[PDB]
Amino acid sequence: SMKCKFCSREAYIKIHYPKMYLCEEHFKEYFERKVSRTIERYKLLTKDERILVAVSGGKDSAVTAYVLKKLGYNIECLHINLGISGYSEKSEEYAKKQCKLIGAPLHIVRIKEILGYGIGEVKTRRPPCSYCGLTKRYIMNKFAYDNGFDAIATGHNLDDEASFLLNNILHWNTEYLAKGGPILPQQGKFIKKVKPLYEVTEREVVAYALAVGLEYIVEECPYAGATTLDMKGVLNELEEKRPGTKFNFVRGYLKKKKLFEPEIKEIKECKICRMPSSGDICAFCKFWGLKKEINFKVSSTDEEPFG
Ligand SMILES: [Zn+2]
Ligand SMILES: [Zn+2]
Repeated sequence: SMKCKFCSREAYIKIHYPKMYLCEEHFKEYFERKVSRTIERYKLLTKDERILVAVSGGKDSAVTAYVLKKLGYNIECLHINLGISGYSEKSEEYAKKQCKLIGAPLHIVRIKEILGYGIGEVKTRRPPCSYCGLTKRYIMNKFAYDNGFDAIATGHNLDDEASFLLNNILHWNTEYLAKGGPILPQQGKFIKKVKPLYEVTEREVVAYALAVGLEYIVEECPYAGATTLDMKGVLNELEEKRPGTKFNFVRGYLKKKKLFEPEIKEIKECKICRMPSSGDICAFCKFWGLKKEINFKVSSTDEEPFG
């Protein structure tokens, strides 16, 4: 109970699969090997690829960027500052401190600077979270496309997958349920999106961040009581009662995911930015009322202006 399975050092955490108590260093190894297997299993990345990590200042993206760097991947990071007064400044400061420790270049996009408004400052009854998700997802893909990155890696973990799944099944969001899993392959101007933490729990992510010295922000905004926090608690209660519930729900989902494909509405190029649009002008451009394209091509980072 008190000691590590592979050494005489004090146990740091208890790992359920396989059953084992691991010290700080054997946990780090376990974790990294788990991420490494997820990459190979779903053929997520190759070491020749230039990977962009979307870093929010939260633990999930911090850990994603940290483990990919440790594994030997070619990674660069992107932080999207949402311009939320009293939130966005510390979020950026957190993301900078993380990328300095990781030793990865950090690119910053300030929404307030390019668009004029922060998330929650736009005159709309539309909840800040919906248009924020739209904004982040667009900036991530366009920054990556504009700078010739081959793949985007996000920090979503098993708990995020299972919670997103439960919410969407409860609202029967079958379109969202067709576009799921650890990899959204590269299609047109959509850059390949990957989730290397897909098979690791939020608990394991928290323990990794603390053991390697990563400091992160819990809340990215003051606009997040949403369903996901309720779903995670639900799934945790079901997981402590029936161990293997979360894994099975996601494993089962990946096998049946096919059934939701006919629900997909059959994707042209935007007339403003030339990015994937369902209509004449894409949702991002239509929302922000843009008549001009945003060029995310960078010659260098702010912390390394001469490289
Ligand atoms: Zn040990
Ligand atoms: Zn557009």
